[PDB]
Amino acid sequence: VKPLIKESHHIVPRIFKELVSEEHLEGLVAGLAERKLLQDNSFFSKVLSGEEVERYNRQILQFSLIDADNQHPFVYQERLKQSKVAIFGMGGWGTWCALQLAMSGIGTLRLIDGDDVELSNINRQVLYRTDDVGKNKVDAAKDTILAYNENVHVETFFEFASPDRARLEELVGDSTFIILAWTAEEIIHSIAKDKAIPVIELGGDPLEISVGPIYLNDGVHSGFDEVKNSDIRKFQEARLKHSFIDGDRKVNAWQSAPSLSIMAGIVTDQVVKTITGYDKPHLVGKKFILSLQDFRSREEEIF
Amino acid sequence: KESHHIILADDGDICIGEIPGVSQVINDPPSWVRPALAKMDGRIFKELVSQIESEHLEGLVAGLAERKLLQDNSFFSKVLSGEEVERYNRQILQFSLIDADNQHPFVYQERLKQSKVAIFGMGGWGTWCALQLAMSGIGTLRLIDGDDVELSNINRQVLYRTDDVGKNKVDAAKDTILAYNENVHVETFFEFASPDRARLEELVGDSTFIILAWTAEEIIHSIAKDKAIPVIELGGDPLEISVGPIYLNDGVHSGFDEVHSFIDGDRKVNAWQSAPSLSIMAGIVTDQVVKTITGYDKPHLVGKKFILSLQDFRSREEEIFKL
Ligand code: NI
Repeated sequence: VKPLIKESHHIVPRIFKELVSEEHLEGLVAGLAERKLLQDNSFFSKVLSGEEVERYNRQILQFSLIDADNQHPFVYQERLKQSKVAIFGMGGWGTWCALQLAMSGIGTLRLIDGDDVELSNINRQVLYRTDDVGKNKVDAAKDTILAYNENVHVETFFEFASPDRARLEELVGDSTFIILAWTAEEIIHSIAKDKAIPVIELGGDPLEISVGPIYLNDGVHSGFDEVKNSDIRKFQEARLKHSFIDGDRKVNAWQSAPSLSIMAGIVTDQVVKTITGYDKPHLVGKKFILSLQDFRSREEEIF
Repeated sequence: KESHHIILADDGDICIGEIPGVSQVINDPPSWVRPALAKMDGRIFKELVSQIESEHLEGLVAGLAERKLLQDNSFFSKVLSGEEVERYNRQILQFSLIDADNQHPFVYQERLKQSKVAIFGMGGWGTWCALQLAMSGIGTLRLIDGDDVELSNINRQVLYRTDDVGKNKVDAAKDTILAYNENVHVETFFEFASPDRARLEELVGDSTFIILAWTAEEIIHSIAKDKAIPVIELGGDPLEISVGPIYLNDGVHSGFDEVHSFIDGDRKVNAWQSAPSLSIMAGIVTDQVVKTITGYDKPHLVGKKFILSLQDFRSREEEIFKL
């Protein structure tokens, strides 16, 4: 037993005693450290590398700070490397999630997108650089993802999500987590329910963002189905339904980087808490809504 | 006005703009407007309807004029290039949507290219702010830092990639920023901020905005008050984040003034961090800095500090001074 006062905090066990005089009282400080302030470095991981433990170090101290699940700090990092996350959009919120997940040591990224990089994507889509223009988005994403973290394995699917139940189970494949917005959404949710895969939603704009509920899909939780069934409101409703009278005028969606990174950050944090259990995740059954104008927020229960 | 959608409510009412936003709302429009507006990108139009009346068509066009909803094809930017207007397009749409300072959309972006932001420290909070600012078309970035990239910086400091290990942070930073946005000028100072005002006024230089963390800090603040330079504070951890207040330093708001050893032993005590907390913090900052510089929309954080738990998502404001 070797007292590692958790490298987060500023200020043999038999070794410190003998080195000190050079017993219950030191025994007293060591033990009372069981108030979750002490490490037992005596454990090394049989999965993670020398490089990885170094690279993942500063967040590993963070898992160990809360240690909700009572594990050695690498076990948490282990639960990320064992994870497989599928992302069904690869511009907007999609590249920021991919980015921050790869940086965090997520095991696998399954990326799905049928688009290609345009110069107008560069202001907000963080995985694509000026020289990536003209590439297919998923190819650029993987290229970029591995330059950041070479231990992340990336599976890329150059296609859109069609409402084909046979194709989606292939696209979902053996995922451990799913990230998506807002029938194809519904077919996936269903796939997710069948394979017991946690699913997190999200969506919004520069004025206000939300990071939708988590569905654990372990059983013992409500699941997607249960949720399935001048007014500032009516034009809200009409817009999400895409009914626009634009005609031959070409109108584009107004988006910029700040709003995406905020929800992408809320999303990645919540996903990391779920996978690892280093701390409890708020967003199970809740929707967090935050104005980016006046910073008022609110919660929504789904179950 | 290519920022605005023309929305069709179920009952048939129309709203020109996605998020009024002070978008015009036409209630119970004549049958003729849905085909009218639908053809207004390009006298001319009355032709196409060949049920509607000629004078009734001009008033409609008349109206859309004083409502500031109609496009100005005659305006070209002498500041922005062909490439920038492309790359900045969608955020340009976002400015055109709220349009608080009543300007042509290009003008707002111009106000960004003309800006110079100095960032003190390229740690976690530091790297994300530089990035999103560069992406957003900030004119010039002044990076101040004496460190070099470590393998442990790679999990949270986003401007640094694996091949960047061992390099100077400000130089690795500049290489990365320029891969993302070649239009941003980057001035780099491989040094830490000493509490010498003689150097600090040199490091600040002709900055137009300052970002720093929650001492040198107080001199930078004094330099800022003296030169009328906005300063935004920030800070927190993986558990709760805070951003602001912003100090306008215009003389019509209260100023910054108005408001040991460790028994460490042989263990190395480190900063506990992961990326998610930083992105939220830089995005709140960047949005607030962009709104302040350009004025396309009003910034909340002037004189206020916003605090958000990342555990249970309770937030709270703290006033630091009144406008
Ligand atoms: Ni395309």
